[PDB]
Amino acid sequence: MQYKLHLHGKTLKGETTTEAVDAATAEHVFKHYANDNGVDGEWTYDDATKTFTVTE
Repeated sequence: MQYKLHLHGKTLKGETTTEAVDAATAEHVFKHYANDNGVDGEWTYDDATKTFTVTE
């Protein structure tokens, strides 16, 4: 299943996706991706849109 990530950092904004078995594991993948790209902030998830958000 596909899950989305919305990045809202001061130096990086946009969207990516990942294919994971469930949302909980998609979360950790995204959190790593955010971290490897210098985005550190508050995380929320919205199941209706299958979308994670990280905000700096």
